Formats: sequence, C-alpha cells, structure tokens
Amino acid sequence: APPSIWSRIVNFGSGWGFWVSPSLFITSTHVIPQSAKEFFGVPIKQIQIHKSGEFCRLRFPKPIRTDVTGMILEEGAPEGTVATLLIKRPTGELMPLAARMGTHATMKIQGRTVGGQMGMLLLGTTPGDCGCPYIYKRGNDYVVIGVHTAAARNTVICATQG
Ligand SMILES: *C(=O)[C@H](C[C@@H]1CCNC1=O)NC(=O)[C@H](CC1CCCCC1)NC(=O)c1cc2ccccc2[nH]1
Repeated sequence: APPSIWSRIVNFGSGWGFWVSPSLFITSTHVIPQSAKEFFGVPIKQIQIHKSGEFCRLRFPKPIRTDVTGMILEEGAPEGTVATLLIKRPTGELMPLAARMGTHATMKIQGRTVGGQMGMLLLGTTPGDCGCPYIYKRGNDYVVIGVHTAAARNTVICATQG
C-alpha cells in the first residue's frame, strides 16, 4: 500500500483508527477513549459518533484530512477475498497481514455483541492492534471493509458497519 494509505492510520486511545475520507474516521468501539473531551482538537459534542456493535464511525464537523480522497467503505468483503489487515505498531513499524475473509456473523465476544466478518491469517495480531483497517483491491479501487476487533490462536474478527 502507498504512503497515502498508511498515513490514514492513526493511533487512537488504546488502538488505532482510519481516515476513510477527509471528515470520516472509523475505529473499533472498545478502543475509543472514555472521558475524552476532544478528538483531533474537536470538542466531542461537535462530532457525530455512530456505533454499530464494535464498528464506530466518527464524522467531524469540518474536514480534518483534506489531503485524502474518499475511499469506498463496504460491509465486509465477498467470502474468500484475501484482504490486507494494515497493522501499525507504536514503534512505527508497518505490519500488513494477509487474511482470507470468511463468513459474516453477529456473535458475543467477552459479553459484547460484535457484528462483523471472520478471517483467517495466512507475526500475528496483539492487544494494541484493534481499530486497524481491513482493505482489499477491487480492480483499480481500494475498498475498506471494517476494523480489527478480536483474534484467537488463526482467526481474526473484522467488525463491520450495520
Ligand atoms: C484489541 O483490542 C484486541 C486485539 C486482539 C488481542 C489479542 N490478539 C488480537 O488481535 N482485541 C481484544 O482483545 C478483544 C476485546 C473485545 C472487547 C469487547 C468487544 C469485542 C472485542 N478480545 C479478543 O480478541 C479475544 C477474546 C477471546 C476469548 C476467548 C478466546 C480468544 C479471545 N480473543
């Protein structure tokens, strides 16, 4: 992925989030800092925050990332698609991970209702990785399909919009 794509991934609370477009930031719900007063310098009351299970959209009142184009956001990928989980680490290291996406489902994880799509990793994910995006290339378009929310020892769970 080009630097433009990686630059959309930004640390956010205990994990990460992803700029889909100049005004739209997505992340995993459980990652969002509680009792934060502002995100990216914007008071929280001015942000439109919509949670769909563990998929969270934050829509800012003015464009924040005017440098980025709006990317296609879809609810998961067709079954069998090998997506890339774009992991950033706090050291700065980039760790793209290939994951074959499987069935869509809604299930409880540690008592929380999670709608998303499970994948299988093809050197793994760690507790600080949630909120990183799943993307794949469809023709000449990059498509973002969800955010990293959970993993087991090679199942990964991509939370998707409802
Ligand atoms: C991000 O916060 C982490 C990333 C995981 C940690 C371990 N490897 C990863 O990729 N996410 C979690 O730890 C989730 C937290 C849940 C909180 C409530 C909302 C849904 C996510 N939990 C797990 O990843 C998890 C729970 C669990 C239980 C039993 C077996 C495996 C297992 N994995």
